[PDB]
Amino acid sequence: GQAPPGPPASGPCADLQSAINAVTGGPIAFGNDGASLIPAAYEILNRVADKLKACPDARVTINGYTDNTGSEGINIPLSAQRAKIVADYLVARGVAGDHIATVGLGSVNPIASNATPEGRAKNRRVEIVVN
Repeated sequence: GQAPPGPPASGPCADLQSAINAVTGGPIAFGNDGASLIPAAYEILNRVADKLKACPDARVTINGYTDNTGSEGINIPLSAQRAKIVADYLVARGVAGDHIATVGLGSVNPIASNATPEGRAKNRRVEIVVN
């Protein structure tokens, strides 16, 4: 396997966000059972957790998003849950879940056409930003 990161000397990260967005290449898409992320996302997420381990002084915010198709009062708890799924998975990689924040915004800002299930699938995403 891989060995734990060597001891730092200077600052660990100037801005871990640049490492996270580079690894993710985008937001986290969901699908399959719906309450699960895409199989390819886990692969990317494992790579994200790696960076978190490489930067234990960093806190991450996992904000969940969904489309405005369902009820907003229902969308919010959902978005938060999907966000938690990601947070949980990171913990399983050794990442401190206490330094991981989960936010559910429901349907606040769509990015794709709701007229299509395809675009709707983009409106429902999870994003990881460094706090």
